Amino acid sequence: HLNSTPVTHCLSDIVKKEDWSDFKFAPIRESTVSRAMTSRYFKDLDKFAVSDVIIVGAGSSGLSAAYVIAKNRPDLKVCIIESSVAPGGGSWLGGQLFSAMVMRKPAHLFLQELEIPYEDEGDYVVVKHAALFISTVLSKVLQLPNVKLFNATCVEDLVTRPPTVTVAGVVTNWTLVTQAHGTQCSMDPNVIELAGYKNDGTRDLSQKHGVILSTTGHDGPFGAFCAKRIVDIDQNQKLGGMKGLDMNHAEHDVVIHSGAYAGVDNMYFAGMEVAELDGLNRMGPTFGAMALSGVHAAEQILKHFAA
Amino acid sequence: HLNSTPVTHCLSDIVKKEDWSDFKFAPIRESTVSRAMTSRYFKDLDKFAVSDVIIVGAGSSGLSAAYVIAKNRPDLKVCIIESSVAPGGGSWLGGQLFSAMVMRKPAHLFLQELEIPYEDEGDYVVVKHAALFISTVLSKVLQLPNVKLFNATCVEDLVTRPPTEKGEVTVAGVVTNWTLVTQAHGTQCSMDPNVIELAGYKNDGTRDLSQKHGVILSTTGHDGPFGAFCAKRIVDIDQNQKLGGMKGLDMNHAEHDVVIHSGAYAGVDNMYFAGMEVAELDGLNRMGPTFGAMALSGVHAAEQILKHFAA
Amino acid sequence: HLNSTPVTHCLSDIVKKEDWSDFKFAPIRESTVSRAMTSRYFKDLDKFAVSDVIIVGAGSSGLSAAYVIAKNRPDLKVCIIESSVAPGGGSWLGGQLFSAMVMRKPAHLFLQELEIPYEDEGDYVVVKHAALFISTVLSKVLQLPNVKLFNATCVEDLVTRPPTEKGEVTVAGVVTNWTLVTQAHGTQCSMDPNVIELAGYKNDGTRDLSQKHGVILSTTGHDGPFGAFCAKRIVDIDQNQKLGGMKGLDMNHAEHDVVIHSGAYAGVDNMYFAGMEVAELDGLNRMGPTFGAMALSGVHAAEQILKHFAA
Amino acid sequence: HLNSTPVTHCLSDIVKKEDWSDFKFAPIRESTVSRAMTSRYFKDLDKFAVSDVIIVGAGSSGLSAAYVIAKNRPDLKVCIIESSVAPGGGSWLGGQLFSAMVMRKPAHLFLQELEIPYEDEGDYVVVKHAALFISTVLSKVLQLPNVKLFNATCVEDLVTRPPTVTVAGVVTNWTLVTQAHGTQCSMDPNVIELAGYKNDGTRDLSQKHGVILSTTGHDGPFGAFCAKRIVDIDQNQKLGGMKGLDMNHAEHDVVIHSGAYAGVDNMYFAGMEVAELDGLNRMGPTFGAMALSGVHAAEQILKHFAA
Repeated sequence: HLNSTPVTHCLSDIVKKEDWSDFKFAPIRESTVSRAMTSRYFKDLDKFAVSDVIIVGAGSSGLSAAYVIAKNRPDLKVCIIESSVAPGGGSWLGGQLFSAMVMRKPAHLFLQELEIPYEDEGDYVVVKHAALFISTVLSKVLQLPNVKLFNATCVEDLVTRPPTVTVAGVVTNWTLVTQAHGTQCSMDPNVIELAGYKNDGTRDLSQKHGVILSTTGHDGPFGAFCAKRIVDIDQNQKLGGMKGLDMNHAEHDVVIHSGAYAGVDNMYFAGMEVAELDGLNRMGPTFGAMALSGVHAAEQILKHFAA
Repeated sequence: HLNSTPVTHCLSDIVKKEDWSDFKFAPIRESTVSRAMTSRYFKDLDKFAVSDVIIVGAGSSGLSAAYVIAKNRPDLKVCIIESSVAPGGGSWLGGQLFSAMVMRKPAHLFLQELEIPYEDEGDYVVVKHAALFISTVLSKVLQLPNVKLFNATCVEDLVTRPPTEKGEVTVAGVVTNWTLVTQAHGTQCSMDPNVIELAGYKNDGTRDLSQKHGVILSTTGHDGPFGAFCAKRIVDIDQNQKLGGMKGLDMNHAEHDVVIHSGAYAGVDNMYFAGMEVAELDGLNRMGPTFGAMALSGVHAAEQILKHFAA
Repeated sequence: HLNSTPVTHCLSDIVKKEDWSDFKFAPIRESTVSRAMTSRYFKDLDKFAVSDVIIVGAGSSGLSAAYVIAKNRPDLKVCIIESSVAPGGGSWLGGQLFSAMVMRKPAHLFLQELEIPYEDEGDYVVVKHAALFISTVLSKVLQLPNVKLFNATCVEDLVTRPPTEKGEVTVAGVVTNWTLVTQAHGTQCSMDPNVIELAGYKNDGTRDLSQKHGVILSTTGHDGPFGAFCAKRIVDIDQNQKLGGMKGLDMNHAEHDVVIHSGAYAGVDNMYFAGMEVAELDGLNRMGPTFGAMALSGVHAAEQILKHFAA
Repeated sequence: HLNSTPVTHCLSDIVKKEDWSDFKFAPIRESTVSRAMTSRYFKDLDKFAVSDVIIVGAGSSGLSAAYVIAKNRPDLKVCIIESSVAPGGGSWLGGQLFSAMVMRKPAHLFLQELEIPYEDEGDYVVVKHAALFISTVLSKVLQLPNVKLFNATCVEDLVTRPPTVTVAGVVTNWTLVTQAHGTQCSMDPNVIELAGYKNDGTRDLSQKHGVILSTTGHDGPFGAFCAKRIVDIDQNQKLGGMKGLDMNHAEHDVVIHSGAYAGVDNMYFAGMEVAELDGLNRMGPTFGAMALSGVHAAEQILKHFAA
């Protein structure tokens, strides 16, 4: 008998009729709803048109890095650009459409920080659904005051300045526009700029320069975007190409190699995009390196802004 | 001067080299990882092959109902089947790809329960990103001990028993497959489905009156590749029942009617509906980019389901 | 000897080097450009969230009506919603990809008003390219102070209120999205729509009798990915109203009947139609590659709308 | 009360019944309409089968150049070939499906010439809809006596003569034919020839040679067509490839580099096609360089024909 406790919910003391006939919403006008949404979105577009940190790709590595950066420095404008409608990338499932998420120690310390429960198996731990990890990190990241998630939005190119570096921003559009198609062309893009420039477009050496962190995963549909674009622009930079699966070497190397990119200033990488760029092994259905590679890139970025 | 505070993270005291050269994972072999995942998934398939509550569609209405049911009764096996890889349905955005989520009072009381922050505007409140609502409910629902999310899995039919107790259609489970299989035009066919059964039957397949019968709650919305799935399937089988068909947009009438009409379906026993699927079934107005009725319609269906299991 | 005249252009007196090496733009930063565009677009979305006239479809009939309405009443908020990136509909060509545009008299009087040149052939006149007609009307309409063109945006439903004043369907606005979203099979769903409201309602959503009610004019043609949109949606909601269905081609009867039948729709209040959508709704003949009825049907609808707003 | 002025339109004094029952068209026969259209189209195909200026692509740069050329020299046969049904290219919208069109000074002088209204913001001006710019230029260009717009028509190749140059015309088809597909093949093309040749196909050195201006935008679906084709034919000519976004450098360089192409005689370029050919930066949602690069190419072409 547990079936004898009371049925309780948020309206239990206000809705008294069995048929809910005494339920009512406060009244509304359709234009009030429209203006409430549009006003807030334009405020976001105005505020983040110059950003301190631009993160490309809201998968496990990008969101892990966003958490660490924003928690440490709540004053910094952190702009997260995600091409899909749903954020989270490949972290809604384990392998072969199965659920469980394996993370090798010491990645369990990140789970403890986020208060995510797990089963301890000795050298590794298991979160009972990959979806529990990614939804928890999302809930926490999005609550922060200067974080913005621009979902359904795709990076199409980089904003640059002349040689020796730099990146100076990203070129953006609705994903469905970029993926179009048969429709009348053109449909021009928008731009988001990094902190550090004057109104005449030149560098202000007195101001701390913004950074880009690319975490778009390995090569594919929208995959390894910033790695390929840097390699395309620069003749002496070549794409390593992701190698075969080897869990010991892949997870180690992805964590170690994450962070600042050597050939371009103010440019950072984490997650499987690093494996494409640097020619590292893949790891398949294990997730500790994705979280911890985000942690490593976040440390390097935070040190840049500390001065 | 926030820039003077320490750079700290979960590995700050164990990783001491600037270049992270002293970082190390514990060792592993590939088969250990495979077996860790497969063993747990087939334990889920075994355990939930008979379920107490089957929820079809993990959108705002379905997940809101899952929260209320599971929190109230942690003993019941609650099986959530979602066709997409990412759960959440239409709740990752507001309208026209914009972000803010408007909820009319008294839906703010549900946000207070979930500890979701909002801006109070008088007769309504605003959550700063729709994604904050849906990820918060997901995080809380999935932590519960007898809840399972079968994502990338679709419902393609109902399991039934013969007419009346009372009504034409009598529900006893759902017919399932990987979503990509159901959508697979047109490789070698067939690829047969699997089945998940409701509580209440003997090993010979007949009703066991000493057990409380399980229930289905369908929350598949009004549209998409599927959408209004269980509404259309009941209407198809039962020749004396037709789809009302969703009408034009009218927020005052839509939100009221969707909340009130949610719950038990008359004509089929042990069958419940919430969210925009109710508007398709009962011929109600739509509401567009406002979300209070989705959450509160899930709450109403959950109340009726919880009362079924109380006695 | 035209080849002896001077080569002159807008920069002839300021750019003096043969190689243009002394040419210079004023300096700029990328965020200045972004903010200049976004600030203006959200001002449009705020201002037109309540509109006096909503015109659905920017083809020859819709733009002709827009011209007459806005020129007569420059105070009214006229909101033009067009699904394609380029406005103009079927008026960029004549028939079979050929160019010339034939207009039967007295449609030449509309061309005279717009100062569009033509060849007089007696009972009809010819504009040398259909593209000259449509680009001229566009240039003039868009200059007007309270006209807004929302291109790349589609209407996917009607905003309604409950039956009779009098008739089954009562219009109060339109439901909108980016065209590419509405057509998006089959990414994560939902992606919710937005709404644009007609003048005449209080903040509690009820009719305000002290204000003139806004109107919708649908001019979406007979075909295409959408097409005859509002005709089909009214017919779908109202079970006692059916589509006439467009008949065979007959120029004498089609052009006459389309002009006369344009204007207020009986059965729905504050709802108007023009162009080939009228032929679908009322079961009229088609006319093919002749354009006088498209322009003049817009003029007739505009007269009826202007009379509504006069008192 | 503005609602008290009269309701007036072009038929107000001729249509007297409230129900429009006294409205009538002059009568017609279906074959009269058909013959009116076909006769005029064949006259165009006959007249422009030899042309003085062939402009490929009716976007902002191509139409701006057409305006300047035709206004200065109304005697020259200017043949505009556009693959889409609607001309205008990417100039129906600003960026990210938004409307406003930003043009940096001194591009405002071109707007003044065309009588297009704008908001002055100091170093730049704003046209309230990109659609107002492009429809105004279209209306004015099309009224000119020796200009022809062949829309729904695609350039598939160049007509050439043997090495040292030249281009001698273009190879054309309906766009839907070129894009086909599964249908029976072949469907052969047509040709449009440049002024300057004799009836035996050889150069007439006494006559002024026609020119091609290619303005097909940057690489894509139908993008950068003539740039790629020249590079394909010539082994020692390579495609620069468009670089990252940088508004200061892109707009300057696109204007300066527009005009005559160095490796081929009687060949000219403007707009974003120049950025692909010469490896220049892109500029995104700003439009001054498109108009003014058209102006520069027009100056060079007009000087060729002045003799």
